[PDB]
Amino acid sequence: EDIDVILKKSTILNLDINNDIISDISGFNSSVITYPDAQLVPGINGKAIHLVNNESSEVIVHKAMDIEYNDMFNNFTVSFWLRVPKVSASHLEQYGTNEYSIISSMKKHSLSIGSGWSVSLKGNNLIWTLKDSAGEVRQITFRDLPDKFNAYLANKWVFITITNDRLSSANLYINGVLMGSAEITGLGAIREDNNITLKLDRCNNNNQYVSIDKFRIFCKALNPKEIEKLYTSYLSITFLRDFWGNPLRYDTEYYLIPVASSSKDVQLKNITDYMYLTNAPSYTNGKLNIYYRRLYNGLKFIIKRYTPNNEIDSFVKSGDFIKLYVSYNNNEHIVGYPKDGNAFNNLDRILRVGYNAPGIPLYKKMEAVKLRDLKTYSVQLKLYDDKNASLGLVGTHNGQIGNDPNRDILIASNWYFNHLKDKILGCDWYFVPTDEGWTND
Ligand SMILES: CC(=O)N[C@@H]1[C@@H](O)[C@@H](O)[C@@H](CO)O[C@@H]1O
Ligand SMILES: CC(=O)N[C@@H]1[C@@H](O)[C@@H](O)[C@@H](CO)O[C@@H]1O
Repeated sequence: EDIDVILKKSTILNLDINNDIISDISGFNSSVITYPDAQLVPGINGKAIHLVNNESSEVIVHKAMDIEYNDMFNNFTVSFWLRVPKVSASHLEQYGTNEYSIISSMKKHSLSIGSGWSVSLKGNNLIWTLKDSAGEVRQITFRDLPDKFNAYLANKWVFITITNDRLSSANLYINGVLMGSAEITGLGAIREDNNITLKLDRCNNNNQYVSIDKFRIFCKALNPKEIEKLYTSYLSITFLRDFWGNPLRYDTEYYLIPVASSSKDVQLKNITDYMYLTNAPSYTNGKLNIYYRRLYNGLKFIIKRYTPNNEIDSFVKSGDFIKLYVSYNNNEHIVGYPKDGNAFNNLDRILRVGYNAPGIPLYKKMEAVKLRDLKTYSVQLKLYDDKNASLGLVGTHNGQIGNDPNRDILIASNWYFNHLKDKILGCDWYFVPTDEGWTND
C-alpha cells in the first residue's frame, strides 16, 4: 500500500549510471551492453545517456531469464526521462515525415516485422507503438504543443510514462499528466526480441541526437497517483537546474527570464544603473504550426562563488551563497543594492549593475535557492546586506525612475516571502544558457 513499496516491487528493469558505467539495478541483473559511442551527459539527477546518429551509439539491455516473457500478455509500464532538441523549421520540412525509433524491443534483422513495443519520434510527434504476433498494431501519437517555449519535445528534460493495461488501454503521460491514450483490447500476444535497444533507428538526419535517463520497466500498469510520485521522486532539490533541466553551474553565461512573464527579457539602462523587462521578439511559422519567443537576447549573467569553502563543485546547490554579475563586452559587472540607494516606498530595493560610488557600501551577497514550484526549472535569488539580513527575493516592481518610461524594474523585496504558495510569482527566474538543442530559426 506504500506507493514507494509498490513502485519498488514492480520494477523489473532500472537502468542506472554509476561510476560512469550503465547497469540494471532492478535486482533482476539484466546485462547491459554499452557500445563505444553511447555518451554520458548531465541528467536530471546524475548523468544521462546521450545517443547520436551512428551505429556505434547504442545501449542494449539483454533481458535476464526471469523477466523474458513479462509482456507477452501482462500489463507493463515503461518510464524514462527524455530530452529532444528543438527541431528547426528547415528540419521539420526536410525530415518531418521520417519516423525513427529511439527505444525498442522489436526485432528486425530476421523476423520480417518485429512484434513488441517502441518509442519513436516523427517531426514533433512522440509515438508509442505496440504490435502483436499477428501484426496487429495499436499506437498513441502525441502531437507536441505549437509554442516551443512551453513544449515537451523542445530541448527540455521531460518525464515520460506509458502504462499498458491489456484489458483496457495504453496511456501516455508527460510530467505526470495524461496526454494520450489507446484501447489495446484486441491486441494478442506481444512477443518482442530478447533485447531492449536504445538507439536512433531509421533516422535520416545525420545530426539528430536524443538523451534518455532512468529507463525503467514496471510489471504492472501504474495508476496516476503512482506516476505522480514516480515523477516527483526524481526531482531532488539539492542541485539547482537551468532552463533545460540540467544542473545550474558557476562561471557560465545565462540569459534570465521571469517565469511569471515568460515573454520578457531583461535589459540594462546603463552601467551603475538599473535593470528592467523588455518584450522578446518572436518566431512564427503558421505553415508548420510552430512559434516561440526567441531566446538569447537581453542581458547575460554569470554566477560566481561567494566564498570557496569546502570543495569546488561546478554545480550550484540550493542554499549556496553567490555573487551575480552581468556579463557583456568581455567584462563582468556585479549586481547589488547600494546602501540607502533608491527603493520603492514599500521597500523594494532597486538593483544596480557595476555600482561603484566611493565610500558607499554595496550589498551583493546572494543565496541561490529553490523555495517553490518543484517541477519547474526555476530559481529564486535572495539578497542580503552586510549584517546578513534579508533584503528580499529578486523580482520586479512596476514604476518609473526620473523621467524614464514606466517599466517593470528589477528589485529585491521581502514581500515575496508571504506569497510562496501562489500559483505564479514574480520572484521565479529561468536561467537560460545557449545550447545546441535550441537555435532560433
Ligand atoms: C567591476 C565589478 O563589478 N567588480 C566586482 C567587485 O566590486 C566585487 O564586488 C567583487 C566581489 O567580491 O567582484 C567583482 O570583481
Ligand atoms: C536606480 C536609480 O535611482 N537610478 C537613477 C538614474 O537612472 C538617474 O536618473 C540618476 C540621476 O542622478 O539617479 C539615479 O541614479
